[PDB]
Amino acid sequence: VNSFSGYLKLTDNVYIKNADIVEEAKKVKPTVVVNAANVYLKHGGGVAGALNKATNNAMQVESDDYIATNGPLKVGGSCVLSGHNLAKHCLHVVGPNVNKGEDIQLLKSAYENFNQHEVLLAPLLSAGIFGADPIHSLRVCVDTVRTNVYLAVFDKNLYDKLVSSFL
Ligand SMILES: C[C@]1(Nc2ncnc3[nH]c4cc(F)ccc4c23)C[C@@H](O)C1
Ligand SMILES: [Cl-]
Repeated sequence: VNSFSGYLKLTDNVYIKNADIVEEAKKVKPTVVVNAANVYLKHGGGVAGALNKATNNAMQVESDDYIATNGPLKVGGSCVLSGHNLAKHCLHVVGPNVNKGEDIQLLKSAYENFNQHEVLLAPLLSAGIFGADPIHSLRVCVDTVRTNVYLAVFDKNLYDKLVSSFL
């Protein structure tokens, strides 16, 4: 039993809700919140901009130190950093950005990072400003993640379409 509330159950391990991931993280304080990161951990917009704003820019300060030490992530890769006031940890995961021409096949590799964590609150990778089809992202999530994932979908219209079209 966990503290996530109001989710629709899609499969044995995947759950979905129309919610603002920022507000959901603040309420649940999950062990792991996933960020829709880029390789530079520049949290300017989309989910990343919203999460970083909610940390009062502390996420960005920590991220800049991480990059100065380690260099950029790989597309499809991840790193674990602090969750600040939102979660114990933040798993920064880089899905391919279609608006940059990146290989959509890397979306499966991106979701594989979730399997290193027993339970996660997450957005759909590569959705939103990353330009991929969210219906496809949900399919890859369900077919790749084996740990327990609670997906927050900000847009109500998109949420209803994801549910109604789910096979
Ligand atoms: C992939 C999508 N991104 C989000 N998913 C979950 N929670 C979110 N909160 C946000 C706050 C913001 F200021 C900007 C984007 C998001 C966002 C779902 C769809 O709407 C684009
Ligand atoms: Cl977005």
